[PDB]
Amino acid sequence: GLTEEQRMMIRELMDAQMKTFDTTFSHFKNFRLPGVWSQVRKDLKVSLQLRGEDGSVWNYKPPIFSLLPHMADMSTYMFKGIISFAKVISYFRDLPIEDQISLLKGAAFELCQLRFNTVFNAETGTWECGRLSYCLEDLLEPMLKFHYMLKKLQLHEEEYVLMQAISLFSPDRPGVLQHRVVDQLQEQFAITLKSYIECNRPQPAHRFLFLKIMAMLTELRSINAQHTQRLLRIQDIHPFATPLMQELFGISLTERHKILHRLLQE
Ligand SMILES: Cc1nc2cc(-c3ccccc3)nn2c(-c2cc(F)c3c(c2C)CCCO3)c1[C@H](OC(C)(C)C)C(=O)O
Repeated sequence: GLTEEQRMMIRELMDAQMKTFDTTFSHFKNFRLPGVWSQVRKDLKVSLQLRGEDGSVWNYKPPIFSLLPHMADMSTYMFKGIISFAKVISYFRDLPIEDQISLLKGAAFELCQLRFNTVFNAETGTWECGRLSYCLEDLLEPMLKFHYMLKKLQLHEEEYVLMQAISLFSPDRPGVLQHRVVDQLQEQFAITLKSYIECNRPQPAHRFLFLKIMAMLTELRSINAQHTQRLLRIQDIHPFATPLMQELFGISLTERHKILHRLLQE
């Protein structure tokens, strides 16, 4: 029941996701591990499990700043995959390089959380990242509530990838010049998601699924703002961000974002 243009739009997004989402984290290598002012303290509860290909397990039970290098490496690895995702998309590729930088700076965290939700096991409170597992030791925390609520919707791969496109093509991110072009693209991804749900879901039980997804995207944008401000405060008193994170989080747009500009021309 989708139009031919809507099916091609989904095909292109699914192609891009398959090529750029390392779901088994088998290429996440050479990362740092935890070794063997007042607001930044409040700004900072999981165990890390590293399964060896031989059976052996290394587990890290936490006691603050000792997890930051590892998190910076995982985030940077995820952000590289999200930049590669946006590059594969023709609608993104045809935008001016400055608007490409602006959209990625605005959506990097949101797209990373959407991809992390696909590996989140809500029954065990664990993000299953291939041989790495981040297990909640223990709904009040907005980011946790978001992962539990999104997982509960039991979305298809197509719905997650349309959520990524809707979040990526946000016309109101700081620095966006082609507001009307990006707004038209976002509207067509949202209409495509709405049509996909009408055509593929048994009508009554999924009657408001599209609205629930759009509400989750609104909540995600709000959490993104809280995360960015928390990160800048931590970075200000204890530097940890990698050069790519510094560019994405704001720590002549092509001159200020040379790593991003290089990654986009590759
Ligand atoms: C609040 C917060 N506390 C902590 C704490 C530890 C941590 C990591 C290793 C050992 C001990 C503690 N990790 N960790 C993370 C964290 C970070 C990541 F990169 C990441 C993952 C998570 C859990 C899971 C998938 C792999 O990637 C977060 C936040 O994660 C969410 C937004 C909630 C997802 C965040 O992004 O700050």
